Order: sequence, then C-alpha cells, then structure tokens
Amino acid sequence: SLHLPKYDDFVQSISVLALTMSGSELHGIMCGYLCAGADSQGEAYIRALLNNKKDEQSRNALLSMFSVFSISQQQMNNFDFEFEMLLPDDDESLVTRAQAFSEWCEGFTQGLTIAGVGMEQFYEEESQDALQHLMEFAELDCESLEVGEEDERALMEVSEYTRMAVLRLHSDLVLHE
Amino acid sequence: SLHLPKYDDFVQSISVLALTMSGSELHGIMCGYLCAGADSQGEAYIRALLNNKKDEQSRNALLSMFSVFSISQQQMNNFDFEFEMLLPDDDESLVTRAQAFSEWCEGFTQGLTIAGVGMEQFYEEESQDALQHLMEFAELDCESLEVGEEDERALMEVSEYTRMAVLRLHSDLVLHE
Ligand code: NA
Ligand code: NA
Repeated sequence: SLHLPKYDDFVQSISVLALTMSGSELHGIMCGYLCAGADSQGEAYIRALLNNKKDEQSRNALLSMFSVFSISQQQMNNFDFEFEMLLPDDDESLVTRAQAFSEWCEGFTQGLTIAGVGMEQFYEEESQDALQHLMEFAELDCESLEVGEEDERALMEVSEYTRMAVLRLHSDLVLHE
Repeated sequence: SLHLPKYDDFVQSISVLALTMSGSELHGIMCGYLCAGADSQGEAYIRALLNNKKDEQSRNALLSMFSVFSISQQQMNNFDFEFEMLLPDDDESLVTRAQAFSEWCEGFTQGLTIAGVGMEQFYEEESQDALQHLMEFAELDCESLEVGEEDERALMEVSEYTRMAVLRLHSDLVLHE
C-alpha cells in the first residue's frame, strides 16, 4: 500500500507558505494536473508556489508538496494502489469536511482547465457527465448541510463518486489520442 | 522501465513443457486473465501447465512463465509502463508474424471468457466493439497476406489497435468493479 500523509500534518507542513487555499484545494489542483497527465506542469506549479524563496522552511514545504504529488501520481497511475483525496479526518465537523470536499473539487476542476483539459477532450460521455457534477460540487453551499445521518451519508456518497470519477476521467484522457 | 523477454528466449524456456499452443497464444491467455482481474486464477492455470512435474527443467519453465505473467501484470496495471504483446521478432516471416498475432488474440479472448468476462461485463460501448474486433482477429486468414507494405502496415495497425484496446478493456473492468 501507499498512503497520503495525515491531513493536519500536511497542512502544518505548508503553513509557512501562507497560501490562499486549503490543503484540500491544493491537493485537488495537483490531482487536476495528474488526471490530465500534465505531471511536469504540476511540478512547475508547486515550485512556483514558493515565489523563489530559498530558506529552509520554504524548502521543507516544497519537499512535502512534492512527496504528496508523487504519492498521488502513483495512486492515480497504478491500479495496485488505492487513490485517496486529501481531506480532513472523519472526526472534524460536518461543515468543515463538506467545505473541504467542495474546495477539493474546485481545485481539481481548475487544475484540469489550466492543464488544457475541458469537456471536448473526453472520449466517454460518462466523463463529461462527471466533470459537470464535479463543477457543481465545487459550487456547493456547505451551510445548508445539516448534522445527522442523511447529510453524512450524502457527503460520503458524493465524496466516493468524485474519487472514482477522477480515476475514470484519467483513464479516458490517458488511453485516447 | 520494464520489458518482456525476447520472443525466442521465452519460447525456448517453455519448450520442455510440450505445450499445445504457441508462446503468443499463451501470452494472450495470461493477458486475458490479467485484463479481467483474475490474477490468482491465471496463476493456478500457469502452474497446472506443468501437469505436476517437479523436475528442475519444468520448474525453470514455470519461473519463466511467472516472470512473464508478473511483467504483464505490471505493464497492464501501471500507466508508467508500456504494455507489450509477446510476438515474434521482425526478422521472422510476415505469415508467421500474422499467425502469431491471431493466436495472441485467440488466447486473449479465451482468457477473458475463462475468467467470466464477455460482452455484458463491459460498461463502455467502445469496449464491446473492441472485444468484437478482437474475436475477428482470432479467426483471421494469414495466407492471404501478401508480402508487401500494404499488408505489413495492415498487420501493424491491428496490432497497435489490439495493444491499446486491451488496456481500455482492463480499465473498463477495474473502474466499474
Ligand atoms: Na490506483
Ligand atoms: Na501500462
């Protein structure tokens, strides 16, 4: 097996960068590049987040983002390894987890786009349907969600749907053209 | 990078088993099992090919078959590795190489069938069309093939179509269960 780091470890490891987005959004962005097979472009994007800074903290942040990118690259490209979305732990609040899920999708869709992939690049119709749903998940209002069984289940379902959809989109893009 | 052994070396390595089929057909079978996710079942098949012999030469034949099965498993499951079909080298006759391609396809479609995969197990229409083409390639007249560039590029094109198709078939099966 091969697993992403704990969510809060990752978040702490990039805190010094004072980024404008969540760990989850950032991971969604990485996975957008990787889904499109724009691996080298993803790496360049991560480098760019340092804005040329060269101190040891910034450097350690870079190494951590690269470790995550490489784990994701392997999970997305090897059927022997389960693909994971970097999201807060299950004991966080429903509202925290739902916002992070939405930001994950926003990052992923933006990543795809910046990597030159939209609706027309997909061979399968299942993929286009899925991209559209991810675009809706990205626009999701986390405050409507209500604590209890129903919405926990709802979040769990859309989260698992998104996880698989990313893998199917990736196969579509990679095995055509 | 990770590559299959040379056709000749593999064929020599299994000659002691006196198999009824060619190296290419056997590799097709292996890939049928792998495409279906029936890895353990394929392994038991390969082991049963020794018909319980335990002598050194038979055991080395088995090691060779397992090495090929494992290389294939990795190529089919890791997008970072190129998938290969085990086919005779270019030097050999056009008829001979067309024959081996056909036997590869026959082996492949038999492997799928044995592992419980036919038309209805595939989610995408494209996969179904591809399987149908592969069944036709298995029943292909190799004598008609005229030594020349037209039929040489004809063979190359269905060979490459088959190579890519196998990967798309696999992704269809794994990503819908
Ligand atoms: Na995987
Ligand atoms: Na591969």
